[PDB]
Amino acid sequence: PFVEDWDLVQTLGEGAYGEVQLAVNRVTEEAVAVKIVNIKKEICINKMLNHENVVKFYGHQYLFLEYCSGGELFDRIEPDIGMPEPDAQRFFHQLMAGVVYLHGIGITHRDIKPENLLLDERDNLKISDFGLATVFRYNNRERLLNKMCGTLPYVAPELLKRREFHAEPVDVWSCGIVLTAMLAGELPWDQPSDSCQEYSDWKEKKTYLNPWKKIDSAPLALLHKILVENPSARITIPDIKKDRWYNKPLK
Ligand SMILES: CCOC(=O)c1cnc2[nH]nc(-c3cccc(C#N)c3)c2c1N1CCO[C@H](CN)C1
Repeated sequence: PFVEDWDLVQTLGEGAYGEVQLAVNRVTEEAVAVKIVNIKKEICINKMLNHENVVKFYGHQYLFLEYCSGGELFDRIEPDIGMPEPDAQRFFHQLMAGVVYLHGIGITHRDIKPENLLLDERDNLKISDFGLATVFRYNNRERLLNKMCGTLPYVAPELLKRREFHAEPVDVWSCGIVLTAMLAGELPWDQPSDSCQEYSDWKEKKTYLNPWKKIDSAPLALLHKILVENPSARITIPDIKKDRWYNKPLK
């Protein structure tokens, strides 16, 4: 008996998606994260998702999600430094795996940032929080997006200037920003607009300035392909997996 019973142990973190608590099983001592609260969409989308690099959904207001004891990728990033290139590559590999999966089933997260990339006990990356996620492909038919979603430093430039835009390049772009944050310990701009000096400098290719200065030429080459303003000219994920740094053996 008693297997259905969980003890709430500590609050893990907040949100206007709701407060999150740590549940531990009375009997099995298994640990899950319980969300405390649109909300029907998050639950619907969670039910589609099964992948090593996506936070696991257990059931259900109470949402039952995989507990990631490693915390946030955000906390493995030393300010102004970043992290060791090999760790960044590994994390990036796992992020790509997760995003390839999501896009595979026609779902875009829309808010990819280190705070939403959690780590398990073995430091495997898991994409978290699908409260802003939406379907972009259904019955093999793509639907453009038009609603502003996400976080300014991470959003693609077309999202600020276009009425409609493809969902996938947006996720690729924010992944690029994450890669940057991982290798330099800083975000390049407040937002990708032409009134942002930093973004202007990047478009003019002044990579002798931070954060690009702190980034090796190989990863920077990849970033040169990801952070392209025109979403049509931007590298897709299949080609990211052919990039030289992506395939560079690192220790
Ligand atoms: C070790 C502590 O880390 C956490 O706080 C944490 C652990 N496991 C989690 N699984 N799912 C979440 C999570 C977080 C935020 C939103 C949603 C949704 N929907 C799920 C989670 C953890 N978060 C708890 C709240 O604060 C952090 C936000 N990423 C981490």
